[PDB]
Amino acid sequence: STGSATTTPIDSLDDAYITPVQIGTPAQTLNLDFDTGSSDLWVFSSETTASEVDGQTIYTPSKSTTAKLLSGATWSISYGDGSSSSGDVYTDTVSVGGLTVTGQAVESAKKVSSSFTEDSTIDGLLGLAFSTLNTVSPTQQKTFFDNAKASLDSPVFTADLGYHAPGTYNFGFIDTTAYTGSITYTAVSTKQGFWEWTSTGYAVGSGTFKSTSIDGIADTGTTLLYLPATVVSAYWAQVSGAKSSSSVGGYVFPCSATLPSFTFGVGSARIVIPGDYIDFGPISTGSSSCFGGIQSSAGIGINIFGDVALKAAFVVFNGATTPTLGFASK
Ligand SMILES: NCc1ccc(C(F)(F)F)cc1
Repeated sequence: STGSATTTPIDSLDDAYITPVQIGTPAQTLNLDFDTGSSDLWVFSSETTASEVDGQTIYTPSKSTTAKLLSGATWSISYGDGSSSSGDVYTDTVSVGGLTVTGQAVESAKKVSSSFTEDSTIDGLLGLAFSTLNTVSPTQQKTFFDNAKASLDSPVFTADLGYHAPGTYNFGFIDTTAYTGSITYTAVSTKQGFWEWTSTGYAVGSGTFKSTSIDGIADTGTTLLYLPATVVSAYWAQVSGAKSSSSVGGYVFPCSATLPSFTFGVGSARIVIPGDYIDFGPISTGSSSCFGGIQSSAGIGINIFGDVALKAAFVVFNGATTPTLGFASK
């Protein structure tokens, strides 16, 4: 079997992408953020503290005939930006784009951080990293992808994120009309539970390609591209007037500047990120300083190939017994 679902930016800057997901019987449709950097499926629910909910659609397990409380199970998660949420666990039926899994763990948020509360467009997260990162205790739970794997035609899913436009998440097949050229596959390490891979180098604008190994993760749940300080400094040095700002918390640049592209290596292939993808607009309404889409990973401890990078490519998440990541131009 297969599934296919459209994913849509939540705002004009592509800060995140939401995909409709059907939970329960009869279906309750929630807009979830598909996150290849985490492994929990959690949703705002009828159990979320009422002051912590500001316009989100909530999952109501009492109205689902297929929902079963997973007795004793709890979950607690903290993201790399300091966001947090926690609660109890139901199992229910979950469908994405026609692909249905029965008995999927659905983690009902009793408490959510203020970050999620103030984002009315995101009803929850659907984690697509490896199940070793799932936070359910004492019985760790499997991701949606892991539960769907056996019934999928191929154990893959693909991310085709759009630039200021809708895109597609496909499960179980590779749409050969969605990319140009060939797909370049590269090895994945699962040792930290992420889709972790090694980029073969980079180039700034039309400069020479620097061959150098950049270890990092493929993370649809992270907006920006976080790379080592040396790479980020070489990028921003090509933008007139760019500087790292302590009060803003990263590199900013004059909104009047035009940005060079950024190229990253995948084995022998090259993925080019257009300079327009790196513009995240004014740091405040009316400001002439704009925020950069490429920032240093120094404070984070891991390099993150977020949406800025992934939306320049067609990306295959191959969950075969030896997992790989495939990249193609599009
Ligand atoms: N989008 C999920 C996510 C967020 C942060 C991290 C960090 F910071 F731990 F690398 C990993 C994964």
